[PDB]
Amino acid sequence: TIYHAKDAVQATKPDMRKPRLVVFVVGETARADHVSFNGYERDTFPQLAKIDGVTNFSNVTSCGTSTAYSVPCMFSYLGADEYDVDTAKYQENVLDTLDRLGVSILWRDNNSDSKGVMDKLPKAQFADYKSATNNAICNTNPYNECRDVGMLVGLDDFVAANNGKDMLIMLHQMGNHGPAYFKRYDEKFAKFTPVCEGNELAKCEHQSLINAYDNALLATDDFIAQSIQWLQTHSNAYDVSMLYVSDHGESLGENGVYLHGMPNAFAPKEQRSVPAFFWTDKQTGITPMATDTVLTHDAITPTLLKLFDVTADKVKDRTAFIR
Repeated sequence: TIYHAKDAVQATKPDMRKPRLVVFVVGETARADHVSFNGYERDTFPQLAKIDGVTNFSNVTSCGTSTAYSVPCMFSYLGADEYDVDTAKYQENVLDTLDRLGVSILWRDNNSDSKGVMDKLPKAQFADYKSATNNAICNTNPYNECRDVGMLVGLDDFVAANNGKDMLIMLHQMGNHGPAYFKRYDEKFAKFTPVCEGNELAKCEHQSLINAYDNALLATDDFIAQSIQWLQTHSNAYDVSMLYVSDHGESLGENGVYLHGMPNAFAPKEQRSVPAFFWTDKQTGITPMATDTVLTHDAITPTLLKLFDVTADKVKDRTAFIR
């Protein structure tokens, strides 16, 4: 494995200050321009809007347009202009660094898998939440599809087993994954009707396609809010923060393009303009950058290092989501 941060050091330890507990929601297929906070005409994030201390970032560009390309890039040290999807899984990434420095790393996945990111770490630190063998929240819809909120169940058991350590929990969302947006949310989120079903996206009425997409964002709004609420139940003993970034956006019929994964060279705006949210408890001393900072997926790795008081020369100058 090719290293990049063997110099990384943790400036303060959880035995000499409050331990730190962070949830990083790795979002899926969410577009920046369908976020209420970014000027969308629909209130797609009602529950997040009621939580104080949430920063919305209005100018975030993803590293790529697919899950397989963007997810490794989000945890990489190389940045988007130097990232190589084909050698990514042999590079030291930010989670390798934090685990080495003693931060407890957990990856729960309701999407696919970590696309190589967790591969160097013990397998017990990755959990498949697409199956009812782990996910207790699957029988809430006619499809029996397991839901992102199920990834929150039993996180206290993980906290208990890591009592007093710093902890970083990745929750990899099913989110807005298509083509079957109508399957991605339970009935209580079916606010926008009528809804496109079936996989022939270009054949649906355009408004019905958007309606299904926006309904899935409502379910993601709920999941993120529930994630912050769960963190709040540990705010006494832990410095708690939540970072959300989507892996890429989605085309919804613009110029006849649907889904995503188009090469960066011809990729439409809509596939790379992603939402990002950051929440932290006022106790932590973490300060967000301005909501309108020009940001990319390159900001993720310095953000996670700063959240755990880790410095690494490779990303010393890099802009993060936080100061």
